[PDB]
Amino acid sequence: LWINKPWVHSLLRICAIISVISVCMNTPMTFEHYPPLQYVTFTLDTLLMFLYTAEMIAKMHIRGI
Repeated sequence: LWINKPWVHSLLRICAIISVISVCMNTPMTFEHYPPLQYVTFTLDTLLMFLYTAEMIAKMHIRGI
C-alpha cells in the first residue's frame, strides 16, 4: 500500500545506512571530541527508531505474529 512504494524501500535502506553511520559515531572519545555529535546521533537514532517501529507495526497489521 502506501508503505509499499517502489522508492520507500530505498528510503528505508538509506535510513539503515544512516543508522550504521550513527552507531559508528557513538564512542566516548568521539563524544568528548564533539558533544554536538552526541546530540546529533541521539536525534538520528530517535528518528530511525520511530520510523522503524512505525513500519514494523504497519507490516504486522497484515501478517500474523
